[PDB]
Amino acid sequence: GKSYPTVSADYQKAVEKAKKKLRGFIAEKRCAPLMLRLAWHSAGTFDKGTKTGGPFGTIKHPAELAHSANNGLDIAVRLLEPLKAEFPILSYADFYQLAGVVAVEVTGGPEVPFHPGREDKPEPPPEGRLPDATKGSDHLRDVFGKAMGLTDQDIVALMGGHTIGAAHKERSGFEGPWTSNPLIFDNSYFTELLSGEKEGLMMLPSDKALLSDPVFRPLVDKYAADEDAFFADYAEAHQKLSELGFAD
Ligand code: HEM
Ligand SMILES: [K+]
Repeated sequence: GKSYPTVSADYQKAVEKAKKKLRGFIAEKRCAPLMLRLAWHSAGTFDKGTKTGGPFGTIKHPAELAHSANNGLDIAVRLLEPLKAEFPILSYADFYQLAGVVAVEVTGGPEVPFHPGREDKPEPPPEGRLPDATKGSDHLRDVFGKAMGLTDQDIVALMGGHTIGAAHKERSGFEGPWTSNPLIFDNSYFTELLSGEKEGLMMLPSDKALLSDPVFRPLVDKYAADEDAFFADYAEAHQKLSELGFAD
């Protein structure tokens, strides 16, 4: 039930020009994974029952960057600040979600539809809504389902975002990439999850919880066998995530 707001022609022109500048900047800086993490941690605080949190620009606030789950995302905010200043008409909320969409595209992933119009909100949500990497399937459903309002399919598809990037012992404490090509958006996260622990690669307990759940596991198997189906479900889930609490 989405009803996207009207924005001026000047706003739309800035969206299009920022999208191109973000492509070049994110590719040059090699920061696609960090920008995807920034957009996801912006959006993933949404609570459907209270309509609080969500992708409304609050992740730039020092109070929210200080949340433990956001360790290292101040690097991403600082990286984007000069470019954001070239587009004063855009909300921070739209700019960070656009950066996440671009991060997926420039690494070869699907083209996630983007609609402008998010307004920046004044207060960050309370800490503690983002998922815990040491927990399992029940926790995943509490966070993605009971709070955000996403489906079990969305959970598995979105966790394929770990197909790009790595953990860092100085940030979360976990260390290493999920896949052998961590700047290439493909279905290798599911390939590695199924194949078992390879040396040099890393999987979180929350990743491994997908394998034993009766709903998540068929989805893992489908995405490992069919990258096209992963790309379709990923783009659907990323769009929903980026629009939580927005336009209904
Ligand atoms: C659902 C449970 C999830 C958990 C428990 C989780 C946890 C983590 C952790 C612990 C890290 C390592 C941070 C660090 O040490 O640098 C990380 C990185 C990352 N996460 Fe997730 N995450 C989840 C879902 C997602 C989703 C839904 C997305 C996006 C669609 C995502 C995108 C990323 C990316 C791209 C990185 C790599 C960042 C980099 O390379 O600097 N994650 N995640
Ligand atoms: K990959």
